[PDB]
Amino acid sequence: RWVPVTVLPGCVGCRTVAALASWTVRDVKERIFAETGFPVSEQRLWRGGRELSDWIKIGDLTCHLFVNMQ
Repeated sequence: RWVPVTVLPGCVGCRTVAALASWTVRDVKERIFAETGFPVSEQRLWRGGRELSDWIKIGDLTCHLFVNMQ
């Protein structure tokens, strides 16, 4: 059985947030903005090589969630 293993060379500036399943992607962005001052409008969340639309619920994605902000 296959298990894809992503190795992070260190994890500087990595941030972990406590989402509920009922949150959406836009919800995460808002949470990120509230904590870093990094504008929601400029955030692009990606998960395994695909960008995540604002309206996707987080619970629909799952279990530790990893999203890349590119």
